[PDB]
Amino acid sequence: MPTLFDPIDFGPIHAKNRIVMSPLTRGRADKEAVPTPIMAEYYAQRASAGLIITEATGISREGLGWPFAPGIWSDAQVEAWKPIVAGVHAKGGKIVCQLWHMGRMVHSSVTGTQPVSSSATTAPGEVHTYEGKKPFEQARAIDAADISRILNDYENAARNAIRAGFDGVQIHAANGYLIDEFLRNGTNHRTDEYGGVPENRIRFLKEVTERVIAAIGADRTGVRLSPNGDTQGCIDSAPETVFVPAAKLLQDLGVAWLELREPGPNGTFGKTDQPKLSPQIRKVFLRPLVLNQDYTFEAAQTALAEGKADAIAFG
Ligand SMILES: [Hg+2]
Repeated sequence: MPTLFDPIDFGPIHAKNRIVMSPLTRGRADKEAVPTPIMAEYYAQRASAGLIITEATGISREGLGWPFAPGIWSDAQVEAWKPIVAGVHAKGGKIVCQLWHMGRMVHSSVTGTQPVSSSATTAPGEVHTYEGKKPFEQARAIDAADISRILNDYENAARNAIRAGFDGVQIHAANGYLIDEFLRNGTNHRTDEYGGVPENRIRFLKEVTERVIAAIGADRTGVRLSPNGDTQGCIDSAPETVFVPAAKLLQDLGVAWLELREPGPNGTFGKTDQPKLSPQIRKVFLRPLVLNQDYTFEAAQTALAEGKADAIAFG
């Protein structure tokens, strides 16, 4: 029965309503990925929304390949977010920081290093750089040390989020970035614990999630997933083999909520779940499920009313 105007809770986060502002990568931060004063206003305007998820924010330079994106590994960065975050709260808002490791979707001319991924692969297309576009470089496959470091940067990133004042964190595990790369058999060829069976493709996610929930609480922790990707075109043959278990695990670990990004209804009047994911995921994940599609309001108001999701994302 709920509507977009009804309250909802994300763990301890008492969201005023069921709208989620989840911005695309504005890209207006400085070259050291420190937020800037414009960003205060950009975020403060969106305070009316039940909850705000930030633009995806780097946990590490290695993982941040997008020019002028912000991050949150540094003390400087934390200090910059602070006023931005407090701006939002002043206006009675809620806001949660989105944790990005781009994986293989970066260029070493920006990260200063070779792209890292679950396995040594090369993404298709070109990549943006402060010098304009370029051929993707092959990646190198993460090893145990790397993993331990990456895991470090995620935990630090979350902790730093809470230091700046975020009401929580969302682990970005979606859109063919680093965690996604591990989950997909096509991007993951490892023969260690982290590869092979579905249960192993899942391990990397588990381990990231575990650190984070250990660090600030499963009740302040969300994950974003995107089985058919972030874009018109793709359709995962059998998303129940990995993604459902993924979700089941997230339930069990205590995770507060789950955004599920899915390239948006194809007509105007075209269907909401087309790919009928939510019912599969609802089967195993019982807390709030956010659907993020590129959505007209009427469309949103629908899904929510049709039971498909508990709140809806826009940007
Ligand atoms: Hg994205």
